[PDB]
Amino acid sequence: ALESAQESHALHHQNAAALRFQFHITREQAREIVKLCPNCP
Amino acid sequence: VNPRGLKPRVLWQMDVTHVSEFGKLKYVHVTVDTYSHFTFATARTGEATKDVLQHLAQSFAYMGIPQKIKTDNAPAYVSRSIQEFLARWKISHVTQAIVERTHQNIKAQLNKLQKAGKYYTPHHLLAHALFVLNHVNMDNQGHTAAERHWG
Amino acid sequence: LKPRVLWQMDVTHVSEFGKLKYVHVTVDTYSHFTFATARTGEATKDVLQHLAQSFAYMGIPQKIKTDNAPAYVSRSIQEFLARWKISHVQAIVERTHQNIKAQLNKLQKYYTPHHLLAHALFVLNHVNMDNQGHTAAERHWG
Amino acid sequence: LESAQESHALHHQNAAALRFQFHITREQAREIVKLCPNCP
Ligand SMILES: [Mg+2]
Ligand SMILES: [Mg+2]
Ligand SMILES: [Zn+2]
Ligand SMILES: [Zn+2]
Repeated sequence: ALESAQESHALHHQNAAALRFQFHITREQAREIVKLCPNCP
Repeated sequence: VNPRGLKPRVLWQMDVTHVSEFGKLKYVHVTVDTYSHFTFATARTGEATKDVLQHLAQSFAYMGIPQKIKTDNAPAYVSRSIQEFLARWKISHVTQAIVERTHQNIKAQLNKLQKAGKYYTPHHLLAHALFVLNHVNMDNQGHTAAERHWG
Repeated sequence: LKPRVLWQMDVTHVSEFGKLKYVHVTVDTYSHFTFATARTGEATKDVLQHLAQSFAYMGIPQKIKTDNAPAYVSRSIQEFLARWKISHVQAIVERTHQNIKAQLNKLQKYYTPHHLLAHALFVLNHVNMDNQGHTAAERHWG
Repeated sequence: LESAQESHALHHQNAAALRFQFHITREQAREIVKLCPNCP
């Protein structure tokens, strides 16, 4: 699930709430993707 | 905050913002529902009366009909064509931070989307940005702006 | 069986628009929620932009059904839908053409074909209702 | 019915929209569409 969440944010750069519910991942997991994303400060 | 709508399609806000990266289409008209934060936007060649009328028609197909719309005191908005247009449509007009934040939210999403890939026109870029803000991004309880606008 | 599962997409011709006679039409097969744009052609560039506008207007579907037009089967469309995680595969969209052209005729003054089409789409989606009193927008998000 | 008639003159919506939105009879709303010259 997290594998598809990561590459989906790379396409749309949605917020952590969208990554958390759509792909069923932890809050700290979804928040980490946004920080780790270079296009999302 | 500003006086917002108690339920969707009651009170809208509309204002133009400038995206200089669009060149000739830098006049980005923005319309946002004050209740659901459902946002519609178009990039046009100007902010004249002809541009506002077409953006208003596009807003209605995208979001429905509101009871009231709040704009600033721009010449185009206070023109007679706009006043008499909203009169036929039975839409009231009144004379701002909600739509200003929408400007920030739109410009923020636009910047993020370049680094993913190249687009064809500002219309292409803007369509993608609007899709994310309205149909992807969600609140703490997991609802999109579209679901709040039609729920 | 529920909204945003299966869409249909095909271009139709409205000669009253002149240069913008290539009207791209996208319709949800469940809710009949309809989106349309008038473009200068039916090329791959036109389809890609119409697809982006469709997504902002209607959301993401699971599958989209088109005819065998060159643009739709092109590699740009195939690889675009691939990143979007959308699968790709006719009477429903043909009826939509009729419904769009019918509303366009009734509405005749507007500024551009974009103006006319926006009004037509507003009526079909947000005004016209079924026997139990629901619009296509309410069925698409209900 | 007065606001339903002139609303159809603007949008030319179907009779079902006129019936529920403005609260008029079916035969009233159907008559407006026939009476409308742009709706054959
Ligand atoms: Mg302004
Ligand atoms: Mg075809
Ligand atoms: Zn990002
Ligand atoms: Zn009529």
